[PDB]
Amino acid sequence: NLSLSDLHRQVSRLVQQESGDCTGKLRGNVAANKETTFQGLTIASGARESEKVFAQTVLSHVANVVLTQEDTAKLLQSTVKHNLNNYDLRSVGNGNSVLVSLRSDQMTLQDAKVLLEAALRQES
Repeated sequence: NLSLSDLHRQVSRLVQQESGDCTGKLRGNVAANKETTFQGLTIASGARESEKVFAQTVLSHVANVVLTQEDTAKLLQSTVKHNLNNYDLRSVGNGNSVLVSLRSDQMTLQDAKVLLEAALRQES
């Protein structure tokens, strides 16, 4: 996905082009941000729209996904390493949590890896 407004713009554009009866196809490419660093920014404070889409996309994929204490631990290191808490975790188990929301519109690729793997774990 992408931002609601751009998604609607891309879709309206295709409909205007007379492909309304056609089914939509969506594919995107993850890119690493080598321009700016992770600083817990929001759109209002400098986060790129694509950064917010990335972060929110990962967030969506881990909705209700159980995070073990090992997962939580890894995120915690990043939190320490960046001296900033980017997650709203809800205690659901002695050592398990659930991510309910983010604290910024940025997410490091390393953190996304941990989270997406928890999602795949629960899946399998």
